Amino acid sequence: IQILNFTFDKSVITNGVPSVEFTVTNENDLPVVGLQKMRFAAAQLIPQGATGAGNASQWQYFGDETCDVAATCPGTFVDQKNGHYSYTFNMNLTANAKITYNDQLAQRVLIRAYNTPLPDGTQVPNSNAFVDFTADTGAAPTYSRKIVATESCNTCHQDLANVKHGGAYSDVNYCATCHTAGKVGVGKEFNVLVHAKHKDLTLGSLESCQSCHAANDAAPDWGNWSRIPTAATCGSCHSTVDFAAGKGHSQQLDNSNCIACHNSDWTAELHTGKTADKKAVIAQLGMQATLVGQTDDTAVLTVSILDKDGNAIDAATVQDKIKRLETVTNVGPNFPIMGYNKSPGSGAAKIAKDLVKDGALQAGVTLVDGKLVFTTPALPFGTGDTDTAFTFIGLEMCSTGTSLTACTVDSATTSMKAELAFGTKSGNAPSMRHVNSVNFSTCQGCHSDTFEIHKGHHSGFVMTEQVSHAKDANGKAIVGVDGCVACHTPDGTYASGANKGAFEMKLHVIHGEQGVIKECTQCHNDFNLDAFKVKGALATSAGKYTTPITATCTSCHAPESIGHGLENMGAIVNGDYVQANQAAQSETCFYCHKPTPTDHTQVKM
Ligand code: HEC
Ligand code: HEC
Ligand code: HEC
Ligand code: HEC
Ligand code: HEC
Ligand code: HEC
Ligand code: HEC
Ligand code: HEC
Ligand code: HEC
Ligand code: HEC
Ligand SMILES: [Ca+2]
Ligand SMILES: [Ca+2]
Repeated sequence: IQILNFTFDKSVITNGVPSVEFTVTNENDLPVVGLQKMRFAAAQLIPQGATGAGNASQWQYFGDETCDVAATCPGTFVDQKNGHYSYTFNMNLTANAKITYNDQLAQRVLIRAYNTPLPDGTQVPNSNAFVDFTADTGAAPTYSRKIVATESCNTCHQDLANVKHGGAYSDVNYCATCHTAGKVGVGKEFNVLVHAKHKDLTLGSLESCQSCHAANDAAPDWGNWSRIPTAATCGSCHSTVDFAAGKGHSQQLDNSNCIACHNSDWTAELHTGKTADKKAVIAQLGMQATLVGQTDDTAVLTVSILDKDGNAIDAATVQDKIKRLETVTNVGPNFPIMGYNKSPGSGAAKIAKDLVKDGALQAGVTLVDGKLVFTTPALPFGTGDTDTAFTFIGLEMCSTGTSLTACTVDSATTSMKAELAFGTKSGNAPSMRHVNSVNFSTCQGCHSDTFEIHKGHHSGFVMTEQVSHAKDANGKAIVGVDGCVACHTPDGTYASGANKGAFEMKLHVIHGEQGVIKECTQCHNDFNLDAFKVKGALATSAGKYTTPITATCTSCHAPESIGHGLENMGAIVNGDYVQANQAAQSETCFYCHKPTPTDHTQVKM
């Protein structure tokens, strides 16, 4: 009813005719009786090297038959009324026009169970199953082609049904069997197509082979990614090489020699080297910062560089290697009151100060006890949350390989661990933004753990435990994105609302247009709806403001699409600063809306 579990009991080829017997149960192992529509496919696997030295294993797709109990069925389908079924193909494999059936080769039968309901009305989910067997005894074959696991693709896609063919196939093994030479066109074989669909994408985790190639119990042949080099497969990314013509490479007329030069150790290390280089550079320094508010409302910022063990070092040791040490200071971690530009409320803009640029100290920056010190302009310190000033800090070093090097004109650079510091004018404990609803760990599956956020026009920010100030239910440090509000203020970024700069909207906007984002749980462990109590209005266009719940939901929902309207609910859409802020705690949305990350559309009627 929710899950279909297929357990195969007998799978053989009898004089060229494939036959399969299997049992179907649901999630709680209850027999499923009365299945109505299923498609059966047959294939066989050419072993590694069989078509030529160095050639990969290769599926041969005999074809498929669709069985509808209420209509046509080419084969013989038997419902034994206890959860056990049998299907005997109409096909004889010896009669295949393109493939030479060989009863010594490993065989495979695949099943797609359609979502046709049982006769009593019970709903059936679309399902995939497959079995691998030797033709005569039906036992497990001695060779296979299980390289990638559906779980790896699901890290980004959640369900492979989303990517092609109207949701028919959710098991990657089903894709890899059909996507083979002789069935799809040249270039559509799976060892070529998936490379070509990702090699030109910016998403961070795709820069590593391990995003699809890792150890998995469902993928015994997973090591083939470095051990089976082939002209077609390696050339799927190296598309400008012509091995037959010897262009961009010595001439290779076949695959017989690739592995003699391209041993798996070398292939693995050279494709994992840049990521491993970046990790070795990032591990080399840390940062500890302090922020102390003064009587004249200025704030003293002290930044100490640490070594790999966490011990402070004299910042002059590494100064000539610092490309940019970037700091941003704001007030009010739970709702910043300094805009990116001057706020309509405080009249104050965030303090953006580089401490070091191209190895040179900047104005007002001094070395004291090997630490970096800078005094900010006067800040709009106030009561409550506005007693706390906070600074988000990025550090970009010049690097080569696994080492920090002095900065030159064309030097490569690496973003280091970002730092987040808090301070007060009163001297009481600082306030801090909530982090209990967005955990940066959920970002790393798509973006990797070396996400250099805003590398390019900024120093770059790598989010680690270095910015953590809370622990989760299991005592593990929470890495939050709360530092980002230093620039993503309620008043926007540089366009003062025209780009919906506020962090409450910014990630919804940029991800609302991405197909791989489909559920709130891809970033949310929870919703902190209480945080709206401490929010004012957000700038949703240049100089115009919107009550905070409405501003958040309208990141993705056009305001006019909300049928019940917003005037009756206490909200203001692109109004005056004071007007919108006056109505900020008048929104009635949560009297009816009870969103959870799993289903945020829940309403109390
Ligand atoms: C994150 C690092 C990903 C992993 C792991 C896998 N895929 Fe992917 N895929 C990803 C992105 C960002 C895109 C761009 C298209 C989009 O807007 O989503 C894709 C694209 C594809 C496609 C192209 C057709 C499509 O539906 O987009 C295919 C056929 C595809 N992906 C399949 C696929 C398979 C089989 C994977 C496991 C081997 C897999 N993807 C992993 C992101 C990521
Ligand atoms: C046979 C029953 C198939 C299975 C199972 C899967 N695919 Fe498929 N796909 C198939 C064909 C015949 C074609 C047309 C290509 C041709 O030879 O003319 C496709 C097409 C695609 C494409 C687009 C190809 C391109 O644009 O270059 C993609 C990206 C694709 N298929 C991906 C894909 C995935 C992710 C599958 C598992 C969910 C999958 N295919 C299964 C045949 C069959
Ligand atoms: C997979 C479903 C993702 C999750 C989980 C997260 N992000 Fe994402 N993000 C994803 C895609 C496909 C894109 C488009 C850009 C691309 O590389 O294709 C983005 C975009 C961003 C950006 C834009 C700037 C950039 O570097 O591209 C940022 C800053 C960003 N995402 C941050 C981010 C955060 C903080 C996440 C956890 C809360 C997160 N992403 C998760 C895919 C996915
Ligand atoms: C997901 C987007 C992938 C990324 C990232 C990388 N590879 Fe891949 N690879 C992927 C698929 C879906 C397949 C085909 C699996 C099948 O059953 O057909 C492959 C295959 C290979 C192979 C061939 C293995 C063989 O024929 O036995 C090799 C040698 C290979 N991949 C190498 C490789 C490298 C070096 C990568 C990083 C640079 C890499 N892959 C990334 C999917 C994905
Ligand atoms: C010894 C004579 C080799 C044989 C046989 C094969 N390869 Fe090769 N290859 C070899 C070297 C010394 C290099 C350069 C390595 C470097 O770090 O500079 C290469 C290069 C490649 C590449 C990358 C090409 C590029 O990036 O422009 C690929 C994709 C490649 N080789 C694949 C490959 C294949 C498929 C082979 C069998 C047909 C093969 N190599 C054989 C050395 C040798
Ligand atoms: C000031 C130095 C900033 C810091 C700190 C952060 N961001 Fe930023 N970001 C900044 C500007 C001026 C802009 C362009 C205008 C706009 O608001 O869109 C951005 C943009 C983004 C985006 C949108 C995609 C893009 O154009 O890059 C995203 C998704 C984004 N920023 C995310 C983000 C995160 C997660 C941050 C904390 C690690 C962060 N930004 C900090 C300026 C600044
Ligand atoms: C990652 C790309 C996200 C996706 C997917 C969704 N949300 Fe989100 N949300 C994200 C960030 C970075 C923030 C800001 C955190 C902060 O400190 O300000 C938010 C915030 C919200 C809120 C505010 C309440 C809170 O917990 O802070 C709400 C109510 C919210 N987001 C709703 C929401 C819904 C309904 C989503 C699915 C459609 C959803 N978010 C996805 C990042 C991401
Ligand atoms: C992008 C990350 C979104 C945010 C932020 C919010 N919603 Fe959403 N919503 C989103 C999608 C992609 C969908 C499904 C497609 C559709 O547009 O219907 C929804 C759906 C809803 C629904 C149910 C559909 C309906 O017609 O009522 C509701 C009731 C809903 N959304 C409400 C809602 C609220 C109250 C939000 C702020 C807390 C909110 N959404 C944010 C995308 C996104
Ligand atoms: C009870 C009277 C509600 C109040 C108060 C608010 N919302 Fe609502 N909303 C309610 C229901 C039962 C539905 C679903 C019916 C529909 O026509 O969609 C909605 C719908 C939304 C949506 C999605 C609209 C769509 O996608 O078609 C959004 C984005 C939304 N509601 C937001 C929202 C806001 C911002 C509110 C406070 C200003 C608010 N709702 C109050 C019920 C009720
Ligand atoms: C897609 C991703 C692929 C796949 C399928 C192959 N390679 Fe590799 N390769 C790829 C990239 C993006 C780079 C640049 C370095 C990196 O960022 O990882 C390389 C580099 C190489 C090199 C380095 C030397 C050179 O480029 O001349 C070699 C020798 C190389 N690639 C060979 C190679 C082999 C043998 C492959 C099949 C096992 C192969 N590549 C596949 C991206 C990709
Ligand atoms: Ca810290
Ligand atoms: Ca803006």
